[PDB]
Amino acid sequence: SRRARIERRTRESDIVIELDLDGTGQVAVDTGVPFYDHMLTALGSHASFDLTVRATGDVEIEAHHTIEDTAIALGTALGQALGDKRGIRRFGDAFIPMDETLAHAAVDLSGRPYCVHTGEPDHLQHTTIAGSSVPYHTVINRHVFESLAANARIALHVRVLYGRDPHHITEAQYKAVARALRQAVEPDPR
Amino acid sequence: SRRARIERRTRESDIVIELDLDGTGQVAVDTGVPFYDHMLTALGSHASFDLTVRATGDVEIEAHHTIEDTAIALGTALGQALGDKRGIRRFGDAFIPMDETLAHAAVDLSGRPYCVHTGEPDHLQHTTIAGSSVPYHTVINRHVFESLAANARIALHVRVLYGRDPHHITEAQYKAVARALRQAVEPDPR
Amino acid sequence: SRRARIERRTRESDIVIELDLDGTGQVAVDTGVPFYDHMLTALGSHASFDLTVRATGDVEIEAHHTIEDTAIALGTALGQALGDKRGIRRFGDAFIPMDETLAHAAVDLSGRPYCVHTGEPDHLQHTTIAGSSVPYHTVINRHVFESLAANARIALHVRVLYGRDPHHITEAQYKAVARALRQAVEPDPR
Amino acid sequence: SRRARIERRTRESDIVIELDLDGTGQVAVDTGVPFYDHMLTALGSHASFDLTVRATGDVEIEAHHTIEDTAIALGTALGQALGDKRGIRRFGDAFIPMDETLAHAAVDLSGRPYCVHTGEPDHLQHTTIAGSSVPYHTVINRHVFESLAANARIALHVRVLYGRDPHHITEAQYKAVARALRQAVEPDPR
Amino acid sequence: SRRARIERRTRESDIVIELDLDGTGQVAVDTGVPFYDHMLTALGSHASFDLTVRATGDVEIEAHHTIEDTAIALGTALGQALGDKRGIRRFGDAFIPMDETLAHAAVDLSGRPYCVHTGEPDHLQHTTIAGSSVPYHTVINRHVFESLAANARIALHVRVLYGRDPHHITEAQYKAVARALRQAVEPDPR
Amino acid sequence: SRRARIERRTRESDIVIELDLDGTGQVAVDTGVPFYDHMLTALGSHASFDLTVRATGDVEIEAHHTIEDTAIALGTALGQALGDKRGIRRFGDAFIPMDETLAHAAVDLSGRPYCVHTGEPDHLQHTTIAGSSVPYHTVINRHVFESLAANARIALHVRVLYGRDPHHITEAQYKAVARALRQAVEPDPR
Ligand SMILES: [Mn+2]
Ligand SMILES: [Mn+2]
Ligand SMILES: [Mn+2]
Ligand SMILES: [Mn+2]
Ligand SMILES: [Mn+2]
Ligand SMILES: [Mn+2]
Ligand SMILES: [Mn+2]
Ligand SMILES: [Mn+2]
Ligand SMILES: [Mn+2]
Ligand SMILES: [Mn+2]
Ligand SMILES: [Mn+2]
Ligand SMILES: [Mn+2]
Repeated sequence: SRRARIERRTRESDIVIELDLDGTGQVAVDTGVPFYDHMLTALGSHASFDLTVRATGDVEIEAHHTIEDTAIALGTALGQALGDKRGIRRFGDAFIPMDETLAHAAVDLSGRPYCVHTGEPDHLQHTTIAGSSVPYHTVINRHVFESLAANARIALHVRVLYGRDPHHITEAQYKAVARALRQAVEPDPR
Repeated sequence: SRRARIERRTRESDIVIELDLDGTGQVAVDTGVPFYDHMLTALGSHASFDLTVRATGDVEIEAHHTIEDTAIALGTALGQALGDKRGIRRFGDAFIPMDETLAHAAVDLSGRPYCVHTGEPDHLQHTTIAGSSVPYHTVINRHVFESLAANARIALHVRVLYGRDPHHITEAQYKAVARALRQAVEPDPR
Repeated sequence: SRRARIERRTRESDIVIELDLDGTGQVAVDTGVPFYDHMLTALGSHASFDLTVRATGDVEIEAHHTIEDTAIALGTALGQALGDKRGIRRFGDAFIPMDETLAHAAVDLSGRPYCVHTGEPDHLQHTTIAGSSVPYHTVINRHVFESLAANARIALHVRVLYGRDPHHITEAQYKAVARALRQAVEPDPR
Repeated sequence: SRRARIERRTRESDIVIELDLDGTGQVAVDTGVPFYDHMLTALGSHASFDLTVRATGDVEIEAHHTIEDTAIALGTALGQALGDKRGIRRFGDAFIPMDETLAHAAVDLSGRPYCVHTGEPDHLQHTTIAGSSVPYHTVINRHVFESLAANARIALHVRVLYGRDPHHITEAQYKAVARALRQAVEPDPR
Repeated sequence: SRRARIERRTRESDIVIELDLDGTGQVAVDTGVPFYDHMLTALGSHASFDLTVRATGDVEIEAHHTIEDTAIALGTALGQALGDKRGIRRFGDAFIPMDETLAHAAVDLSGRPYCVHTGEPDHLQHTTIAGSSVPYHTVINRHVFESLAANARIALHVRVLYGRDPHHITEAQYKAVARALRQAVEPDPR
Repeated sequence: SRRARIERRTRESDIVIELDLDGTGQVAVDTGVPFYDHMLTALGSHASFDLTVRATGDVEIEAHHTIEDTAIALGTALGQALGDKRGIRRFGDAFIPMDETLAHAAVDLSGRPYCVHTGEPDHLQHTTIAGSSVPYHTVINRHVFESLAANARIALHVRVLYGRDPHHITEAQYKAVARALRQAVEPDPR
């Protein structure tokens, strides 16, 4: 019903997005950045979407360009899948507790592209989440949410109430956005 | 089912209110204060009420008296339309993002008349929203919410988390109250 | 018994005042400044005077001159109506609660022209109460009380204990002065 | 002439109130909370009312519910006994010195339900007045005055200027409210 | 009806006091301290007493002893003239504006001997009011009020809200006490 | 469907718990601590559970041990009644306004045992809620929530935004937890 397929070819990266809003959590994400894949899987699963992401980018330089472009394309796909935004709840928020972390996101679908991101500890501006592959810098979370809000043309407010672990803080923010989106896109029985 | 018609004649103003809780957003407000009309239209529409307001007051002096009396009558009408408050959710809250502003309202219908209003910037105590007609002073928002809570005999907590524009701050507060009321008045399937 | 009719013609404004101290609250005020009319009606009614005010002034410039001249003439009329001030209580004070505002005024009729005005919030020096007509600037309240005390040759002390709304603060100050005057002008049964 | 009988049955407590405004200090209070009985006796006696209070509540849990419900019913009874509030002074205040304590209360009967309570020392938020029976927590004084003002639909301002002993502070507040009410309900010879 | 004659002979001074509570302001005071005579005349006149004071003391040393003893005897006389304190208002307060000064006194006749004196500027602890005779030190005002309250066995609270001139501050305090006493000693028509 | 019966015998206390998640608010609690009974009744009723609690403990020493053990057993029962936690919403939050108090609780059922408790005033660490029986010390609220979260193996975040009365603060916290649990245990229609 509300589906979107977006292909975005640039110099930096080549992205393909497939999104269905009325899904069941069938998610398959591959971007070359493992932690970003983990986060997008959470975003897709907790929002009850159907999400397929195939991204190829210059991960030798760093993940910034791929992550940015993927977020832009995902935002575009979401905005297109919303369509006219007729007969939906249009307002959603969610608190996500993750151990010692509490995050909150509030969305307004009909509202104009705006993004406020507050509350993250100052040490998250130089934190890196690294494994066996391309690392993820937590200074990019604001960039990701801003890109998604700007390209979906929605109002997104993400707050971290408190939290210590950077993994938990990031994951909670993504889940909060996912659940706010899920609530906002539901049909309104009024 | 849950309807209320309130007529309030005083020296200062003459108010007529018609309210149905189980409505579809059919709103018609005329008070002689255009911005207050805008705000009441938002309140009625976002709460999914049926709201007709006809108010005549001494707008040559200022809008204070008309706005106060309208809020009192609207609160009375809401309280009467609730009736015994049997088999309703009784608890509602809503976050309303409006660009850079985030507002929150939480209600308790069965709770005794109480109103807490916090978070508004200090510059909103002397701000005026003015057009081609009778202006609206933002120092009256607290008065309006207090009057409505005191005459509906409900607990109303309105918070502004952050925000800059006075128009956005006011409009977000009214929408937050509307959506909290809407959630609180729904029948409880338990 | 204790009546006064004062006509004051100046370049700026033309004022006529009729005052009876032993009245019943028969008040008719017209100055071209609606909020000032409201305040003078409160002053006359809460002091149980008979008060007729007809004022014509240069309201195109601003209300300052008309308000100042009216206050001077009213003070003159009050002072003349007191006469010799023989066999009256001579001391009066009143607390006036108005919602969140608490004001207090204390008078000494036999005392020499003095006016102390304290307690008003700093934001009242640039606040405007505006409707559909000539606006009222709250920085003029001190001017009004000083003019009345200086021309009635009485001691007037007006205090605002606490308060937020400028309308309430102003109205409470006028009512406090009215009730203090009312108590002070009563005959002393001793 | 101005009498009221209020019976309020709830889950928590069962209250009966009998009040006459034009009384002579005939007071009989029994609530199961001895100190609250002492305070209500002072309230009734110093206001020159006729007051009969019979209250049964869950004092095994704590006195909060009984005290709250009694205050609500007393406020209702007072409001009903006032009636139309025609030809009364409508404004009353009283200073009550009690040893080292000075309290003040100011009322406005015609004014809308409002309660401001200021000045109490911070140590009164965790103070207990205890004897041989159910204790009295002084954090409930604000609750009591708010309940009475909210249910009588009057403006009540209670201030503690200074004071040390919690018994004296509480007793002075109750006496100040009683004397302010007494002055406010008198007929106005004007 | 309520009269008192007190003779107090000590080493330091010899005092005679004649007081009638139901008087008309017939005052004759002679203590050898002119300013103290002025203050006692104000106290007697503004309280509508009949007051005769004849005091002889060691004014060569200083006025302290004479002033103290006179205040003690006056307090004793007042306490005796009150008698059983049956059927009187028992509570009185008064604000006294005197130019730039505002003083307040509140009394409780039935209350136990207590005196609180607050608000006087710090420069009044070393100020002298001097003329052609024995000077008056303003550090004695607290002593005088304490002596009167302690010997009348009443509760006396005297506050100076604001003020600059020591003459005005002292005179306002005495007048405030006088008017509070006057109000408190009146019969209660209830 | 989702029921649990837990019997916990220790040296300190003997507890029996019966819990059904799909209930209608049929609550019967008896622990020997009246205020704790009140709080557990609120917890059971506002969560729409069926809750039977029979607790016998050493209330002669203090309520700590009984309250702690009851909370542990209740947490165990809840955790067992959840079972595999399959097909439930798994995330719930609730704002509870109670007069001047605003509390918030957010839960994550699948999340690992964690408890964050913030926002309570510092005076609640030495406050006692006492009636005619064993008193309740408010320093135990954190203990109770921690015990329940630790034994239910859920993530519980309880915040007090603002509040003055200790009774209201405690009651609001319990109701917030109840409503968050209620929302979290509902089946997910996705
Ligand atoms: Mn970038
Ligand atoms: Mn993870
Ligand atoms: Mn108002
Ligand atoms: Mn707008
Ligand atoms: Mn001027
Ligand atoms: Mn007005
Ligand atoms: Mn309560
Ligand atoms: Mn006592
Ligand atoms: Mn001495
Ligand atoms: Mn003098
Ligand atoms: Mn323990
Ligand atoms: Mn309770």
